[PDB]
This record gives sequence, C-alpha cells and structure tokens, in this order.
Amino acid sequence: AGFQLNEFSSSGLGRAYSGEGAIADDAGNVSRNAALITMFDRPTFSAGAVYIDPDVNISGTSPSGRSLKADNIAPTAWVPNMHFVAPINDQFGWGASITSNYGLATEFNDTYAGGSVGGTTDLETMNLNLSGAYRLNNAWSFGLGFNAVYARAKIERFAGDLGQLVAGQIMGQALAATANGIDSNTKTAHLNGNQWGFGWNAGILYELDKNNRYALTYRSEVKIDFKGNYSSDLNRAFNNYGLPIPTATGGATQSGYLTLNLPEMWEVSGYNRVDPQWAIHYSLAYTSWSQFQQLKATSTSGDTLFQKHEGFKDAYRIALGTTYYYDDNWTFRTGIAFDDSPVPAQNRSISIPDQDRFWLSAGTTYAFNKDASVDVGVSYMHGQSVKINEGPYQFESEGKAWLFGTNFNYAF
Ligand SMILES: CCCCCCCCCCCC[N+](C)(C)[O-]
Ligand SMILES: CCCCCCCCCCCC[N+](C)(C)[O-]
Repeated sequence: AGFQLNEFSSSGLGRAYSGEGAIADDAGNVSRNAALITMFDRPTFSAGAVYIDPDVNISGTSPSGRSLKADNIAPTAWVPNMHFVAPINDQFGWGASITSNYGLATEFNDTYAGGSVGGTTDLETMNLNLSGAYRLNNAWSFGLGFNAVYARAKIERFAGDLGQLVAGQIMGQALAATANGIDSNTKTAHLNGNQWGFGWNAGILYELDKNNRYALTYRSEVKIDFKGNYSSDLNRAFNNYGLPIPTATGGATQSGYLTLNLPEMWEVSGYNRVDPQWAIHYSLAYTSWSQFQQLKATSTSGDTLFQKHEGFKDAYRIALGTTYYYDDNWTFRTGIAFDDSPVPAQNRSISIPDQDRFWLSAGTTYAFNKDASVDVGVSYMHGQSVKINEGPYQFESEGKAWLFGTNFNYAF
C-alpha cells in the first residue's frame, strides 16, 4: 500500500503481518482487531519499535543535461508501539494502543534539478486507540474501537532547473534571462501543519475451537483538516498566466487549508494450530486508496494554492506465514506477503516512490518465564523497478527495504 504502514507488532513483523487480527499470542494484535480482546485471561502488555531502513533510488537525466540521480531518498524510521489488554468481566474486555498506521518520508536535496517534483515530503501519524469487546458465546467476539489520530505533515518543492529549461525553450527576451536567474533551491512551495483526526474500527472473531479461528475487521476512513503555514518564494508576478506552477507569495506566509484522507482498510484473516508445535496464518487486506484522490491546499478564501492530483485506487495485501512453537521458551516464525500498489503508472511519482512490494520475513520469541518474553523480527521487502514520467522529466526508480524490530511483553 502507498504510504501506509503495518508495524504495530515486532512480534508480527516476523510473519509478514500475516493472519494478524486472527492471531493473538501477545497483546500486540488487539489493536489490529479489537475483537481479540476476548482472548486474554489477564492484563497483558507489549512495547517496542520497528526500525525501517529503506533504500529507494532515483535515476535519470533532465533535458537541461543535469542528472536526476537521487541516492537514498527515503530516511530511516523508528516506528514505536505500545498496547495494553485487560479483562473487565468474564464477558467484556478493553484495551488501548499507541501505534502508527500512516507515514512517509521522501526527502530530496534542495538542489536536485528535478526539484519541482521531488522536494521534501513528510507525513507522521500517531494513532492512539481505545477499544472494547464483548463475548457472546465461546464462538465469537465483537469489538469496537476509537482512534484519535495525530498527524504531522510537511511538503516542500523547489524550482528544479525548470528555470534554465524555460529560459532555454524561449530561444520578452530579458523575460528569459530572468527565469535563468532562478536558482535550483528556490522554495517553489512550502506546506506544513499539525492537526488531529478521528476514526473508528470494529472486528468480529469467529473461533471454531481453541486452536482454529477467523476474523473480519474494519478501520474507518480518517480525514485530517490541516490549517497551516503555506508559502512560495517565487515572485507574485509569476501568477495568473495559466502556468501549472503553484501560487506564489514572494516569501509571504499565508494561512493554508488542506485535507488528507487516510484510506479505510478491510481485512479478513485466519489462524490455525494445525499441530502442537505448528500454526499457519493467512490474511487478505483491502486498503481503499480510492479515497485518496488529491492533495489540495486552499486559502482562507477557499481558493487553491497548491494541488497535486494523485488518483490512487483500491489495493490489497495478501499474506501467508507460519509459527514454530519449538517449546516453552523458544518460538520461531516466517512469512511471505505481497501487497499491491495504489499508484497507477501514469500517476506514479518520485514523491511517493511506490511499486508493488514482496515480503520475505523471519522472527523469534524467547520467553524467560511465563509472564515475560522478548520479540525479535527481521523483514526484507524488495519490489519492481519502474519508469516515472513527471512534469518535464523522465526518471527511473528502484526500491528495497530492511526492517528490524524488538518488543517486550509482560502479563500480570
Ligand atoms: C515517520 C515514518 C517515516 C516512514 C518511512 C517510510 C518507509 C517506507 C518504506 C516501505 C515500508 C512500508 N511498510 C513496511 C510499512 O509496509
Ligand atoms: C500541509 C500538510 C499536507 C500534508 C502532507 C501529506 C502528504 C501525503 C503524501 C502525499 C505525497 C505528496 N505529493 C502528492 C505532493 O506528492
């Protein structure tokens, strides 16, 4: 999925996030399917983080004749996570979890010649969840949850070398020599803002027996109405001449309004304890990116200041993986998973460098005694190399990523 993230559990990172919401070895999953809450007999707690280490690269040459090579344009990332699960009654349970389901970080140098389309793009998301569940009979459980998302975002763009490109094409003369005076790192657009968003989630859990069980779950859409600073160092004169360029302010910071839709996600999952020391778990996540059509930043007067058309479309994430319950102490796991890109080639962009991803993964849990247990997980996910045609340039891009992750567990 585009700029989506599934690292709520390092326990689950070991399995390619397969069967999640269906598995429940640790408190880690009640945030995935707040139905699992019914699975715990006592207060359980989990905490840790996932180090995401990408390696995305851009390659290509611009008509001006300057490289559009961009080495490692996706910073590392420390995505933490905390969850709590406790029983209220022999029929009700609640829980809370701090996790991040959405984020990005595609950061180009301020002097990249393709600057207009590859500046900086950040998006941090914190999702505080509070949900509860109730068990009808020994077969199914129902759960509803409330999320207060806190998003932090910031978009920047610059005049690539467009200047010299424009100033060339025009070969009203000083009108050229001037746009040749513009430098590579000219704040062509700056946006930023901190805002809260709200959403809900529900999950159903039909469990055939203590060793087999399935689940259907939903995470609502989540809109974020940003009200933040916006500006463009280009001269106001550059305006109203039909250019696709973004509204100029000459340095002036004008209040800006933008809205970010955070795709709903449907997920079906299954978990089986086939053998005393083996269990298999698969899932099929559906993330509706159709909800994320564009990025439009408006003024107080509702007029457009910035607007990039994304046009993503619904996508999915299939996942298969297993766990090897060696013994009271040692536990292992591995999984494969494949998730489809929302971005249709013809919209693909170096900003949201995205292509179909393949998941290979392996993990391990050591439990010192009954209450404690540490989790360690490794995941490597490669993907397809694709051609990107944006604005006046034609880039090429490739992406591979490593993700390591620890997590501690404890139950009273
Ligand atoms: C503050 C968060 C920064 C996020 C860094 C983005 C890394 C994107 C790399 C693809 C990883 C996607 N995955 C694992 C979440 O599914
Ligand atoms: C003013 C804050 C706006 C929030 C920024 C949200 C960015 C989501 C990532 C979409 C990538 C940006 N894009 C379309 C310009 O390439």
